[PDB]
Amino acid sequence: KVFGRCELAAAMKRHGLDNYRGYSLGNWVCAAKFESNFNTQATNRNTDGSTDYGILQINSRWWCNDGRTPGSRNLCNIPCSALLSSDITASVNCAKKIVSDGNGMNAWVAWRNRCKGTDVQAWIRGCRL
Repeated sequence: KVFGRCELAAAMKRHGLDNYRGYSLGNWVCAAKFESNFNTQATNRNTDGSTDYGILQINSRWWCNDGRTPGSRNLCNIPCSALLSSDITASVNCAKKIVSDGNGMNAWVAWRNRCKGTDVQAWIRGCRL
């Protein structure tokens, strides 16, 4: 499923991401825009053999099992395919673990490079939240 901007913001707010670990909703919408273009089915293979999955491009090296990333961990205790669902619950629950692990949203390269330090509230303006 390809989310609309405000549709995703409302879904993320419902799932508790607004101000989660101090990150306002616009941060999460911005990260999703640039990681996956709001597409829950996005996958991208990395140069380390891991793959990034879903709307927040969560990586199989650490966070989910895809059966083809040898020596990897599965810290969210989910198959990576669960991260491609139209239901974003699994992605959000896993993202909450990632953002809590010490480095905040710097875990998402696109957030660091394209959202951090910008007017991220723009990503939720005009939405009825």
